[PDB]
Amino acid sequence: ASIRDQLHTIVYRYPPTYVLSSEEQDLVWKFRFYLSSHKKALTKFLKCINWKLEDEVTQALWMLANWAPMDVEDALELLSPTFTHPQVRKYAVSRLAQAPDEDLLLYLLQLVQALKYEDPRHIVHLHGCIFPEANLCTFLIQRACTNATLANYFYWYLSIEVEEVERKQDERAHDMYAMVLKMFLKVLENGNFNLRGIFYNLRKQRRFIDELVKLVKLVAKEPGNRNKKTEKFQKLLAEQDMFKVNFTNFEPIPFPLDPEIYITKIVPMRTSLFKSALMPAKLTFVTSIAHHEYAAIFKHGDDLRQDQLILQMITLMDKLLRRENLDLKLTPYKVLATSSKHGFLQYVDSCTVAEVLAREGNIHNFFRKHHPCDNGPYGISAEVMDTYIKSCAGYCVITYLLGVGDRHLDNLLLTTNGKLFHIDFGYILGRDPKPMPPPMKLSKEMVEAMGGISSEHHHEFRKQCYTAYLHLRRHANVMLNLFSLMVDATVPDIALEPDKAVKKVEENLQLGLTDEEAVQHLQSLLDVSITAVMPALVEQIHRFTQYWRK
Amino acid sequence: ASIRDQLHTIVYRYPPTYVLSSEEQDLVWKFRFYLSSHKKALTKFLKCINWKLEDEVTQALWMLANWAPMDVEDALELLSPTFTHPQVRKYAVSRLAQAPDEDLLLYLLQLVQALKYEDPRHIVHLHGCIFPANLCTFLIQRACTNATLANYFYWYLSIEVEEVESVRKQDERAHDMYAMVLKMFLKVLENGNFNLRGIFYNLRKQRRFIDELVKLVKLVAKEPGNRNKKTEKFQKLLAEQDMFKVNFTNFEPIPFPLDPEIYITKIVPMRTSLFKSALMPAKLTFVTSIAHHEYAAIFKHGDDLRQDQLILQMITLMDKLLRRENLDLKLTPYKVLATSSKHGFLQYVDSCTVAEVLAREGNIHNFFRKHHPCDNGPYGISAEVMDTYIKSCAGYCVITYLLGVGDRHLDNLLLTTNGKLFHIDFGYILGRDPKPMPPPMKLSKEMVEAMGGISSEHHHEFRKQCYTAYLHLRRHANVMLNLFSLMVDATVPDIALEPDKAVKKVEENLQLGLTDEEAVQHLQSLLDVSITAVMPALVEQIHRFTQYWR
Ligand SMILES: Oc1cccc(-c2nc(N3CCOCC3)c3oc4ncccc4c3n2)c1
Ligand SMILES: Oc1cccc(-c2nc(N3CCOCC3)c3oc4ncccc4c3n2)c1
Repeated sequence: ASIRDQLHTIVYRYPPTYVLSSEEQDLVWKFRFYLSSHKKALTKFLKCINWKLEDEVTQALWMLANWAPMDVEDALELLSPTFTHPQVRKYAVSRLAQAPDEDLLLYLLQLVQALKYEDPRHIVHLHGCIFPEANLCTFLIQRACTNATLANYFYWYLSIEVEEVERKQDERAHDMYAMVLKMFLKVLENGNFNLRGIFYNLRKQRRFIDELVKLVKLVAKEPGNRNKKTEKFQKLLAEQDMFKVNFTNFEPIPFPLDPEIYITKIVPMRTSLFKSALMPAKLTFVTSIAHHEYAAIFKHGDDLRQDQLILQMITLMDKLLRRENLDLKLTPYKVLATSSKHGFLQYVDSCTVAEVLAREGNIHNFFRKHHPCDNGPYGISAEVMDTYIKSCAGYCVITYLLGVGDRHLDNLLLTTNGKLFHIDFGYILGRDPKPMPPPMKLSKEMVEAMGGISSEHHHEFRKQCYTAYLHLRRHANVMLNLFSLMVDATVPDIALEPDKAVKKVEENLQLGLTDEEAVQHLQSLLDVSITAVMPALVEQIHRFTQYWRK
Repeated sequence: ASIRDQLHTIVYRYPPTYVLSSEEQDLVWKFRFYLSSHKKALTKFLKCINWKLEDEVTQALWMLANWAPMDVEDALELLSPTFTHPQVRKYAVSRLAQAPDEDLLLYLLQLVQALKYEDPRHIVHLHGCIFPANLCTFLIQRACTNATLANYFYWYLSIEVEEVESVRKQDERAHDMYAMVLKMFLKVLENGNFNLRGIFYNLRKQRRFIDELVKLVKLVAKEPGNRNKKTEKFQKLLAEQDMFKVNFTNFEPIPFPLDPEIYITKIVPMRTSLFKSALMPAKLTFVTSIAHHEYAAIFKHGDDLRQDQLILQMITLMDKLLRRENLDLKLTPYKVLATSSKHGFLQYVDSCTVAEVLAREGNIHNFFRKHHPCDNGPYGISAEVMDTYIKSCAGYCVITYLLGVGDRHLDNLLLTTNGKLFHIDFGYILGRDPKPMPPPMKLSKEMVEAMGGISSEHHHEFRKQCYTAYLHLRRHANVMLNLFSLMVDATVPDIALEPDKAVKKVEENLQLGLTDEEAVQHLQSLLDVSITAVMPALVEQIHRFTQYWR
């Protein structure tokens, strides 16, 4: 009662999923009802009661109903499969309903998956309701209709989900999605003006995509030099009237990738093509207002669902940091897959580090080209350097938590500002083609760019990682919930060892460690990675190795 | 404000010897007058005042007398030469007098050192008193009070009094002073009463015995052969009665110089071995006065152990602090004394040197296993032994590290059957090394393997232990620093090269600046490079990491 209070608070604050204390769940039970007061306790409380099969349920329902209001994130656990019960899911949905729309968007990528979880009966009921002779799905529709950008992402997520059938229960989940998608569209058609308007916009978007897909297929079909493929791409765009849509100009359409931006046309002349063998295209665009141009990318080869989830994760983590009042200048570009084997990727001006290095031997020469200050730490303006150290820190930390693999100098990008970002996300959760990842992913060039291990800045960088680590850990709970829901995603790296995937993210979190311990541990990974990269730190270890041999 | 004290709590509690305090002196001044919070505060207050005014001294003196009484260790700082004042030295001695003999003997090696610093006019005056200030009178008086103290005091003086006759400048001047002190002490004992005369007779015997022992060692070295033939000769000489002014096979009992508490009779000639080391020390057994419990010691003819005794004093003290703390690592801090230089004894703790252990069983585990086997125990080894070894290991790297002992190799570490490990033979201190190199931390692959590789409850446990050990020693810094200050003119070789740097060097290794969290991080880092360079697998892992990037 007196000191055990503290053991409760540590249990409520700390774990996202627990084996422990099933007898102590009964102990939570004893002090539960009285210490109903605070929300996170509620979710843990809901966990134990259900375990005892029958009368517990009725007693817990009242308990829940009276309980201090469950936070939005805790709700993400309830849509998840682990809780089956029908009423609790309703309450979890009530909780989402309380959340504003932006939160809804990120969560939404997860909630679409989250549909896979019951009840099938609900969907069939609604289907029969649209034509004759959970609460959640209906909720998603209603709110999906309420906001147009929201409607767009919803739609696209559904179309990818339905697209193909191939191992056994994937077919049944698919069948469920198709009906939900069809309902959604039918409600738009039955709709008051704004819905009808959003719908026509979706058909507009649909049409546009397929006509561009046909164009791309035609560009791929011709054998080619790299250059002739870009030229053919360019001429094809300019040939208005050999496609149902004419690409040099058409009706203002809201961009699928970024719905709040309308586009009229592409500019053929400006379109350039990317070096990677599966060849991504950059198209310049024209927008409804002040003829602003949008640059985006269209990739025809493979599945962006992975790339996009990882960006959702980054986007989320940046938002959390800034909410913790930390901004490391991460660049989380939007990514959408239209369908498997094609999507758009927001383009942000960048030079691939390898290209920076090819173009200029040193990274600093590069920055000094764009921003010079005479007293500035190195030829550069102080702010550019500072922002570069910051970007690195966030990115190593996230890469670490995400076990992003395959990183190399073509993968890291640099801007004139100094933000550093990562580009390609084929390898996730420790997957790597190479045999042994470094724990942390660092380039000799990047480290020399911080002024080396023996540098003032380099220290600031290290400092930043640690703190980023500590903060990200605090909001462990959201990320884990999202990943729990992303088990059946169809991201390849999740698909190989799905059950295990979430544990892998949590292992990077080292949530078991107290904070001093965590920092030390991360200190370790930096040390090894950095010694590995540096030519002199290795030479030194060698001389130390020598020592004992005589 | 209220913070005034907070800036002050940091000044009184944190630095052991500061150049730093400059302006601070005046603010301390304003506040000391109403409150003398602590014993520790007095050392701090004292630093600023004495030279500057003849009058200042009078105001400070009344402050000091009514001031809360200083802790003994802090007094050592006072005797250190910097404070010139006749009145403060008297104060320091008054504090020492209150301190119990055992603490007093521990420190004494330094006090013998302190004499040079205390003003000579006082010593000549005391001399005048006998044949035809306070500290010297105090050492002689207390020395007479306790026999062991007398014995240690005598030996320390003899070594310093015994001349090189290759004296330059003030060393020429100091010898006469030490010689005078010894002469005075010897005259007080002869003159003194029943008990003092008793001490004098015992010392006469100790002196007579050594010279006779030494004649024998010189005869043995002169004789030609490999180690075994020389040992055979040594054995014969002991047993030859009355070839010497003493009969080694039996004698009148003499208080052992290494432990005054136990007399010996006879050596046992056959029970004597010789060591692998360069100027092979004998071991002897002895008999002793009771139930013939043997004792053994070493006797080393080759070099001056003044330095070895200082290092062991350090370890003896540190162990004491930790046991005080209730952190007990199974440290072995064997008694050395020097004799008058180029002889000494060392207490013998029965141990096998690691190199020996590696040759006799394949590796350390095999060896503990042979002496202490428990099927269920960690490595089939009784739990206790592993634990004593983890701890012995931690205690030693940390202590070795603070003291910058160098030139460690397999001949240099040893084990016990209980598990403990220790070091030995420290010719190199404060980072003198024959090799151009660190490791910053001295570990052997063999020992890491002994802990069952990098991940083990045990290795991790070893690491855990080092940090706790590091923090406690950090806490008790002042005492160590004060003893080194007193050893500036020590005539210990490692100290000599730059006498001033020596105090700075331990202070620096000590790492006092950093917050504990940073101190632990700092220590963790050193262990990590030391361990990677010592494990072959770790180096391969780093190569894989360097190659990731190419
Ligand atoms: O195959 C893929 C999958 C995912 C991303 C890309 C991609 N994105 C890029 N972005 C450019 C800068 O703005 C943000 C996005 C990108 O820039 C490049 N520059 C050179 C080579 C390849 C790429 C490249 N590949 C390529
Ligand atoms: O040059 C020095 C200085 C100080 C100590 C030694 C030394 N001590 C030793 N002790 C034996 C075990 O109990 C503790 C004492 C010692 O044992 C050895 N066994 C083999 C070679 C050298 C030594 C060796 N050297 C050698």
